[PDB]
Amino acid sequence: SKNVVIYADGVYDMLHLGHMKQLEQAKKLFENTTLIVGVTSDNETKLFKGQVVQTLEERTETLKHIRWVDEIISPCPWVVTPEFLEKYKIDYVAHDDDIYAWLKRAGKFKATQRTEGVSTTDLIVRILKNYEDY
Amino acid sequence: SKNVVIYADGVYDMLHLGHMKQLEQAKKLFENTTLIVGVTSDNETKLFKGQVVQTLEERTETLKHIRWVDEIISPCPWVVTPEFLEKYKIDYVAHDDDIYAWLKRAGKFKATQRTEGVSTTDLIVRILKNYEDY
Ligand SMILES: OB(O)c1ccccn1
Ligand SMILES: OB(O)c1ccccn1
Repeated sequence: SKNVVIYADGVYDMLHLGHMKQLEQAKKLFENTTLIVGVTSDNETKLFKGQVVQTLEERTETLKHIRWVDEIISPCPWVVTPEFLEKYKIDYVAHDDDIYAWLKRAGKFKATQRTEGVSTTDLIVRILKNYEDY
Repeated sequence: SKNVVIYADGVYDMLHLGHMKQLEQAKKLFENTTLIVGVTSDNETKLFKGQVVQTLEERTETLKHIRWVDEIISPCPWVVTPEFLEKYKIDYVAHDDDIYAWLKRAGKFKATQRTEGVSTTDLIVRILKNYEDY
């Protein structure tokens, strides 16, 4: 019925079918949505998560081509706060399953899923199998 | 003004920013367009072009998430024919610069561009530079 603002965030390094399926799932949680995607900065990613191949600019420019994405916040904050949700009038945070306990308490948490084995790194492995060990 | 059917085709193996930028360019050739994207079959790709990492199903399922894509023909014919254009009411073929001489004669050819250095294979190279030769 009414339009619902959905927020999802992540690194989106080397975007693959698994990311795109997650975004599609967040986008379709309700009939009418605006999906805002938050892309994490290079420094914080490396400091808290580990290695990141593509810069912030590249990760963001790729996401702009995904049909489910309605707005991008780049860089986004590393931690979602209740004031961040207020600022951008966000109704739900979409994320895959506690740092989100407060989101669930407020009724603002919606789960989405991973798809294993569709990743960019996985494809390089399929390339190398064509080259037997001996 | 009027709606214009654009056709672009290719392998779309390991879809990257370079593919997505090409699609965006085809999609925006005119104000109002329908972009049909043709995805080549596995056999013909291997027989005429060479190695292809992802199957037809995977290459197609990824393209479905790109915002510029309005319809996918999967598999598409390896060679575009004047009867193929008639069948799908195609006004222009979008492709990067003769097998397309007849397209240009008919006023149905529109050039688009590559973006070098944005490829999936290129990113694996950036990963490995973190591992000095010695
Ligand atoms: O990819 B992550 O686990 C992450 C980190 C901070 C904010 C959002 N996502
Ligand atoms: O990627 B290709 O050069 C190609 C081959 C046949 C039809 C369309 N594109």
